[PDB]
Amino acid sequence: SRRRVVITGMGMLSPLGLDVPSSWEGILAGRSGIAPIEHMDLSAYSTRFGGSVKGFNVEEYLSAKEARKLDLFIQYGLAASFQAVRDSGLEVTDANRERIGVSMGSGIGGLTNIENNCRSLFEQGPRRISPFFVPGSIINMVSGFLSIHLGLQGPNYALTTAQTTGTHSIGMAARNIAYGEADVMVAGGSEMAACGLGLGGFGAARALSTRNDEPTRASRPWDRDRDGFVLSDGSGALVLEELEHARARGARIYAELVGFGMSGDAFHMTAPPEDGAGAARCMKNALRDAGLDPRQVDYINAHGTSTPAGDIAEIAAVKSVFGEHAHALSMSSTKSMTGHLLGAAGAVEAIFSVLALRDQVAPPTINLDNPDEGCDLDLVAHEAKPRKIDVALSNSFGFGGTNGTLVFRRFA
Amino acid sequence: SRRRVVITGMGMLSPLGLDVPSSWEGILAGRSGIAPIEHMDLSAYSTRFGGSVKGFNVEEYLSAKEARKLDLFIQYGLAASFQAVRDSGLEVTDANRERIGVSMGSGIGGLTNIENNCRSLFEQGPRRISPFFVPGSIINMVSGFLSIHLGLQGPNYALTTAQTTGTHSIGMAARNIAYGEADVMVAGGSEMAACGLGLGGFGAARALSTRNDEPTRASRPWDRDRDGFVLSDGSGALVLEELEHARARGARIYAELVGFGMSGDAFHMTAPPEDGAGAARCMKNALRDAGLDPRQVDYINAHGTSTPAGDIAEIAAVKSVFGEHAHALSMSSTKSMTGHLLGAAGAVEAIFSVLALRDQVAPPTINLDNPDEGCDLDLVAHEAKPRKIDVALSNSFGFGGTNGTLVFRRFA
Ligand SMILES: CC(C)NC(=O)c1cc[nH]n1
Ligand SMILES: CC(C)NC(=O)c1cc[nH]n1
Repeated sequence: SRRRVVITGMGMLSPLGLDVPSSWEGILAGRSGIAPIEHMDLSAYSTRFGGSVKGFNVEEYLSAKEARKLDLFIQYGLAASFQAVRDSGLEVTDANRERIGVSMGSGIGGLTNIENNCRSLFEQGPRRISPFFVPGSIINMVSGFLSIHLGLQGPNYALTTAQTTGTHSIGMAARNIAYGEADVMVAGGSEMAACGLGLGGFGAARALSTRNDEPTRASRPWDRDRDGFVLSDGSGALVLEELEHARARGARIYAELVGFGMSGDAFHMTAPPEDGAGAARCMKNALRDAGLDPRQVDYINAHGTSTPAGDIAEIAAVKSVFGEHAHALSMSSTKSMTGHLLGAAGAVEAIFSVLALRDQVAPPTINLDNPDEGCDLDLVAHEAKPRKIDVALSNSFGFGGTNGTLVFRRFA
Repeated sequence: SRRRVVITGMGMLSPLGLDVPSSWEGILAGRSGIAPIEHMDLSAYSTRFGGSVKGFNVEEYLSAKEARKLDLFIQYGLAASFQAVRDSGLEVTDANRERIGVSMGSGIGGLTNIENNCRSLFEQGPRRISPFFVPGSIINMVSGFLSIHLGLQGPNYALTTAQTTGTHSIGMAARNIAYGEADVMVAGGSEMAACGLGLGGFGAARALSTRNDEPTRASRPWDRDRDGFVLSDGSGALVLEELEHARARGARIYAELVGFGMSGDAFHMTAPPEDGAGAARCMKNALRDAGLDPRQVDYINAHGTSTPAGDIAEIAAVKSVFGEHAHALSMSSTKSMTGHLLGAAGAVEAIFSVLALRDQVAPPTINLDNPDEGCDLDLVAHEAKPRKIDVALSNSFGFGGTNGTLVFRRFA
């Protein structure tokens, strides 16, 4: 019968920092992680900026020998997983290794590595493809490599649900524990899609902000002058743990994961319905799953991508789910500062949602200079807002019309 | 407690045929789907053959315009999904669409699309990349497009667990129904990695058979002369349905899904442990999940990839799990005929496992001319074997040491 699930460990790379604390200081201070991209020549691209992980040192985590075999998205996912597991204090043993699994996901996976090997194939021939091309590129190898390094023999898998990946990964890892398939899961996601194919592909769809002359002002969720999302890189990992297992070992508990919702829009490959009907169904699933009155919700970490259609669909969903209480809760998009980490978006934002509960503060939506038509909720414009937060909700929406909601609350 | 899950519809593209009954007919006749790959210059490649889908007409499923937007792996997934829903006779309504979801996965995803867009990018620059590049290439677009086409609003997600994807997708979909998160799921996997990157990538790891002179003899699981797996394309989809929901509408029930096991080897990125310790844990997990004794298992659809270490690990794992029953069960690799569909291997092999139950026949392991050291089990060499099958197992073991086992039982 269904067991309770708590957060005992968290880990992160983001455009704001190489761990959770540094990233969170940037969030509360309203700092942008967005800058012109330096790792490649983007002069032929319509977008030349994004949220890069600055100063990442893989040799804090892995031998340069192993690191060389792995796409940056895998390196990013391992760094976050390693932080989270260390932050948990949990020791892996023969007694518990079978009860500890991993679900670290990615939207796109090893596009950089696949691009570079594609260049080798075309310019030179097949004999120049890396022997590590497959194991070093495919999405399941964050889970695989983490399991190999730490000796985790529990459920081992990976989701790929586009910009929903991080939220789905965390939610389904909670269900693993809830239903007794595991007692501990490392769950979240990682993304590094800032290669020619990534920036070019989102560019070809005209989905990206082209504000190249003011990158820190580009991500402006619900602002009338928004012109698409800002592509960002990194990773979020959480240690999910059955409550009694956590209590037994005297774990520090950040918060409890009480609710998880999924829905499909069944609307469009890439566009949300204007009314946010699928997002509404998802949040209602998650709130019923948590046994909550919707009026208990204090803070929503929005998907808030800074696209015209996405941002307004989200307001519509929140107003429909929460009615008059829509005017009392605080909703913000930390994508205003981090940009959009795609498959890792739900993972870092799940961590921001927990830290909102720990510190009792709503992170700001920066750059919200002129809220758009109907964007008249508390969106925590410009500055972090100290306030009572017992229940925090984190929304993700993706291509395919795939929706995820996580519900966290304070644990005493 | 837990609801019961039955299979009411199945769909497939394989190297043996463009649907289930044509594929199954090839399986029971010991026909190979393996041949030199056409319309592709493989001169510089160490492997020149594989299992291609022959004569696929996407316009039986999609308009030419909608098909142009999607990678072959997505077209194949949609084909199997539409076949499976049609085969189930399910009628989607406003009263049930929120209870019907999709989990169709891929191991490798849109390599063919990535390859063709790399060609444009390198030669001409980013502005020649297709606008549909991203949504037409990401793994969750089979679930996405299927949900949009049929109006499915239930759980919408995609697994990517390398060669374990199909097994994990079906297993976790069965969980959704068992624990009341959905009443129906479409689950399975699709793959098309017979591009330069798939043949080249696997080729660079020397993981592939190079028997270019005799492509039909290349896949020879447990034969002393095997020299690696054969890369194959296609898809499997199953309609999973709660038992009472299936009985109420008078659905035709092929079989019951009674058990699902997961484990991680936590051993190596590409290599199984010699004793198959992880595959043994996963099979034990699956049997415990089913409430079944190892003695009650009659038929195993092996992973049986035709790799040196993989084949021998699976013999050890079966001997370990099944003790004095290990010789009484029949175990075959249908990969001897189909080759290895990677992420779709588990989907098509779940369907073959279900059909073994319907038809009371163990599919052959063809090319098993000289069993290797220790390969002394009933591996159904050369020809199909009619026999009593009440309980059938399907195993998948994948890169990162991720393992899946499905347990199916006759339903009467
Ligand atoms: C990512 C796209 C497909 N969807 C949204 O932005 C969205 C916002 C509210 N509901 N859905
Ligand atoms: C695909 C690799 C990682 N593993 C196997 O083939 C295998 C065989 C027995 N256990 N695992």
